[PDB]
Amino acid sequence: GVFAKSPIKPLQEHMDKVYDCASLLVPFFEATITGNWDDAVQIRKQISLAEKQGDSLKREIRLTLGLFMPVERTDLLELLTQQDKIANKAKDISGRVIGRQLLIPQALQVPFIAYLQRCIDAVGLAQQVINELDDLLEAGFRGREVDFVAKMINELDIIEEDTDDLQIQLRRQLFALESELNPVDVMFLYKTIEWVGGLADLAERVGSRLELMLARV
Amino acid sequence: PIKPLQEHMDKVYDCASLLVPFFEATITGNWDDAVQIRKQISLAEKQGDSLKREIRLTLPSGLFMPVERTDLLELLTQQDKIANKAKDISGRVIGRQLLIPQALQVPFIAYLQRCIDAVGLAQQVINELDDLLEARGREVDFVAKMINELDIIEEDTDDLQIQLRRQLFALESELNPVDVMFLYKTIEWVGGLADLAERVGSRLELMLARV
Amino acid sequence: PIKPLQEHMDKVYDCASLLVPFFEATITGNWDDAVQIRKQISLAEKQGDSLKREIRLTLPSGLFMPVERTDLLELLTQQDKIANKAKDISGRVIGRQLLIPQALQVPFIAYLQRCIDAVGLAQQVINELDDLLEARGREVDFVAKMINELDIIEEDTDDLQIQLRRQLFALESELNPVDVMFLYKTIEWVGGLADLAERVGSRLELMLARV
Amino acid sequence: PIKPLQEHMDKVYDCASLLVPFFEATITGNWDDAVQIRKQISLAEKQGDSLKREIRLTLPSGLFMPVERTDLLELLTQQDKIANKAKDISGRVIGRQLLIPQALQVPFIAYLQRCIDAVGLAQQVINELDDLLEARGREVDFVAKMINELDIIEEDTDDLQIQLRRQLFALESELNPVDVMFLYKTIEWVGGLADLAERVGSRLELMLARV
Amino acid sequence: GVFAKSPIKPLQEHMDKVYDCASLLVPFFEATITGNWDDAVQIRKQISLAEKQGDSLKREIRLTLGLFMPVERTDLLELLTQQDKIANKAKDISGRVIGRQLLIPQALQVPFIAYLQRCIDAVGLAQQVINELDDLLEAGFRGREVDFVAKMINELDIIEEDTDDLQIQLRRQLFALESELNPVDVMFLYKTIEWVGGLADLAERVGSRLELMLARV
Amino acid sequence: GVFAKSPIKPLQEHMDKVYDCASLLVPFFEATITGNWDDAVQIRKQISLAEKQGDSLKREIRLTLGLFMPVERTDLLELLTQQDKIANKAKDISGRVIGRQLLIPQALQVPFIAYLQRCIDAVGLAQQVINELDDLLEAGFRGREVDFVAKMINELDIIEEDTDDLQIQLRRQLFALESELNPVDVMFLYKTIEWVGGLADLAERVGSRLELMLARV
Ligand SMILES: [Cl-]
Ligand SMILES: [Cl-]
Ligand SMILES: [Cl-]
Ligand SMILES: [Cl-]
Ligand SMILES: [Cl-]
Ligand SMILES: [Cl-]
Repeated sequence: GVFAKSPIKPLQEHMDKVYDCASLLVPFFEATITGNWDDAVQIRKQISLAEKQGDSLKREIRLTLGLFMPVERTDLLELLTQQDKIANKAKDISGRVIGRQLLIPQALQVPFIAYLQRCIDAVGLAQQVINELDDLLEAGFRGREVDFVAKMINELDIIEEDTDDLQIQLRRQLFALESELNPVDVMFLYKTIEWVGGLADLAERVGSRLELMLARV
Repeated sequence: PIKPLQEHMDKVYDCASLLVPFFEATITGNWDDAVQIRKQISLAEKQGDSLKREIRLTLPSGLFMPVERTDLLELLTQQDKIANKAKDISGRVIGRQLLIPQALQVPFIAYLQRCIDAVGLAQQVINELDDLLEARGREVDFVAKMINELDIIEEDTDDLQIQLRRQLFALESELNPVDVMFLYKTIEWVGGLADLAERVGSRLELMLARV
Repeated sequence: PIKPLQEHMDKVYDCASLLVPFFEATITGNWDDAVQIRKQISLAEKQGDSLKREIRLTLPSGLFMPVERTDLLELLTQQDKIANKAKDISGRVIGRQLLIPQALQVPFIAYLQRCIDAVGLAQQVINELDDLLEARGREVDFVAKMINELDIIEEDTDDLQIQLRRQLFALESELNPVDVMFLYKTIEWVGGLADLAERVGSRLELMLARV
Repeated sequence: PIKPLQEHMDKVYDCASLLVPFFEATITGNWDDAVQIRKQISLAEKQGDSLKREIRLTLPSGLFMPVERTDLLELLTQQDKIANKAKDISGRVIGRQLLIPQALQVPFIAYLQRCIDAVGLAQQVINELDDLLEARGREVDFVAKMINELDIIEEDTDDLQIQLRRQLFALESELNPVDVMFLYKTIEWVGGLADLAERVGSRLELMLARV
Repeated sequence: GVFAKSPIKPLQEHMDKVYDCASLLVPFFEATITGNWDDAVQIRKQISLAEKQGDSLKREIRLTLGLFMPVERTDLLELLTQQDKIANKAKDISGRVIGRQLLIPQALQVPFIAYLQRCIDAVGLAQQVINELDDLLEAGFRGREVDFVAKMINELDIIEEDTDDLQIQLRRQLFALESELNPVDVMFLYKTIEWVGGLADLAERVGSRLELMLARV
Repeated sequence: GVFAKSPIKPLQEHMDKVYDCASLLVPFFEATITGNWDDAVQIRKQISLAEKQGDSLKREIRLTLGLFMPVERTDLLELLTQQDKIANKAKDISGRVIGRQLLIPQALQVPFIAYLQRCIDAVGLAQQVINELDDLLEAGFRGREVDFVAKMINELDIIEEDTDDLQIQLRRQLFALESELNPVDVMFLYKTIEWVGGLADLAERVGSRLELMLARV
């Protein structure tokens, strides 16, 4: 028996774990880049642990989600589903990299890390908006919802512009290097870039679900 | 979200409650004071109506909310009827300078108070509702309790109502027939306060069944 | 899901139906028997109330369901009023030992029976409802039929009610004025059984319009 | 979607409005004409009932729609009660050849007209509703206005009702007690036209709170 | 202050812009095929402009979407989301082609353009059904909805059959040519075919959303 | 005029057809592995037939889906949509294999068939839960729903663990063989593995939809 909590709290705790999980991809890739595969394997164990922890929070929620409630149970589940995908993506990406001992070519290392970080920043915005949501639930009234969405869109546009530029730069550099590499490796590098971008796509879906919830009120 | 409804119910209860000292004044022949108490009843009704107006013009503006706007409006409508009923009853009594016959006085007041008690139960359940909103399965216990408490009040008011009508029946031959009919109407109107309170509980119950 | 409501409606119909032999007893001066029949009426009401309580404390616990929990509760509330009305009417009649004047006796019973018939139609539609639930387009035919059947009953009860009031009016000068008013009230109360039955049909109709 | 409801409300208003010339006929001792006017009242009620039947058998068949089918049905039910009330009142008056005492005649007609005016407000809001449907935030102004207009009508009808009952009370000793009670009942029934109109507004308000 | 408009009108105007955006892929690819990369770049600027314009209409709708209304706000948003993806797909595809100066092999040029056009035709059907929807909203009654859906399915089956045949033909010809090409280019040609097909998949989702809306009434 | 049937029955009959369709992939691949392409073509004709049959059941449902009903029409449609994708996936996969006469390398044959079978088992669980759903609709009460979901999650976790292990093993073996193969073939083998896994992903979505339905009650 604790004090009253938002119906959104368990979702926020899940998002926080997910973000921690995705965040670990930076040091994971940084390890792969210095050639320390033993450390990369240990960081992947941290990713796997965070994903397992998220999965437990997710199970808890699915078997618990309720009487009088200010949001739809189904919207919370749909939100949980998208958040969960982010942690699985991070686990999957890191697994494929360990699996192929995939080395990001020297010339692409700096921009790749910048791109990866900006994609993780998108997850960060998703975390931010899910936390900022208590403010609307605790207070809120016809209108404050519109400002919230407008802000969310402004912040996502900024992140998308940067991630789009970095993704182009990265693909342009890879394209210049193709002739120096094995074609299967080349394809897996493009796939890695795409998978990383998927972290940001998934984060956008989180925000879309929030937006749909706000549009039912 | 329930807070403004609770404030309105409180005002409505205060309005209806004044019927006891109102009637007590008439019974001691204090018509000047009964007129003053009716002024307090009218004021409470007017204040209630203001709270009602504000809720009606605000609720629509509500965003995320744990109960239906429409359920709150329906609840408000039922609550409001109670204050209006108290105002109407008191006005008819002043208008006819209606005298309760001596032998009915004590049981009439006991019956009126028990009908008010029914309004009190409605006030109590609307305030206990925060507990359910602030905190599945608990809704059934809450409804079981409200039903238990209402059954107790209903049994008592039914007995009192029977007793009172039996006594009036015995006296009819000593009274003017129009006066008699107005005495029966007064008993019926007072009973209506309890019927309206029951409706408030029903609306709460429907709200809880939607979750 | 409709089954418990059907069981309750059946009990309610049985309760209201007892008003015919109740009144027939009073009309033959059998006040001891009318008291016994009123005991059966009270018992049916009590049993109905129990079924009501169980539904209210269960419905909330319902999972997947083809009708709204709230519609079932609203239906239950209307059905319950019918038994309560029968209990109330019979109690007032015992209380005043109310005698229907000789010349009104036959038409009064015919009118009461026709009002009961309205309760019977409600019972019939609530039972025919399984057919619609067990099996789009068929809902319109069902409502067209209920309206047709009710129009027939309403026409007959309107005529009887007019006839009965016309006869009482002709007799007023030979009776005590309070007794007269109670005779008009009794006619009105009996008519209310049909009004309540109509409300049961309306709630069914709303349920069907949600689909 | 609101159009058929508007047509029905218009018919209902026409039906209730005929109570003024109906009563005026009785007051000038024109019982043959009052019977003819009651025939017009019955006809309007019958036409209203037909429109009602068609809506009930059609609404269900509706596809995409900006309001709830159930809200429209509930609105229709309340509107219909007004025509039925006018028909019932007029029938009781013919049946008893009820004479309003001379001194109450003018204020009675003023009171009846003001109660009709309440029906008129309902008719007006149901027609202004297209404006809201054809075109967020505007719903609050619409409800604020309806409340303002109703408060004005209610104040006037309350005053008239008080005046009329005060005058009847002063005359009771000169009249037959049953006749007196029927005069009070008539005043109450007429007031009910305004109560029903208020319910029509409430249903509109609930519809607007769902959006 | 104009005359009454359908709640669907702003969605129709967005769909129209989206279709215009996707449509530009034909002349875009036609330019790449004659080897005029300067013109292809200029046509991509037209695609990018149409996507930016759509994005503004989309923002407008998201910050506006309402009182009494014949459809669910959330269904409109979900519809908008799918329509938006079509314009982004067109912008993304054209960007990758400019990025790699991707040349469709001679033998595949004619069938590729036919396939691309038929995929754009699917978008066209989506536009058609969104416009035809006013008819159901303006009139409509239990039943007219079923004929609408049946028609929609018939028309989509026809387009799907053709696009499936063209996609097979195109892949079969590419497969015969693989030995003459660089393997990375080969993979990007298959990807291009897939991305183009995605225009039709997205269009189908638009129709699915409409179908779900009709099923709530 | 038959006896009363669950609103879920037509969906169950569709799922059954879908499962039959996906199931045919085992003998289809087994034929491709013994080198009997004539038989593989005949088995694909059986797959195509099952998909066409499913498509007809689907059309029937879409043009029929109702008065009083214990579930949302829209949830049934959304469920149908996911089930349909499984049959299309099976038809698409088999078509690409016939198209390229794609041979699974000897060393990967046994594990590939095991993996394919376990993915089909996921479809099997989806079929199981859709059939078990009548039990909840026929009886059921606040609470039995939670046990149903908990069971579903337990069973899916088991299948996912196995499919994840088999997928890793299979990719690890392919990675060891890459140097012996044409790079385009290599990419298509990875794609095949991914597409097969997609059968299980689609099956999971079926279960997610069921879970959302149960969460509205
Ligand atoms: Cl790529
Ligand atoms: Cl009485
Ligand atoms: Cl009467
Ligand atoms: Cl009165
Ligand atoms: Cl491909
Ligand atoms: Cl892969």
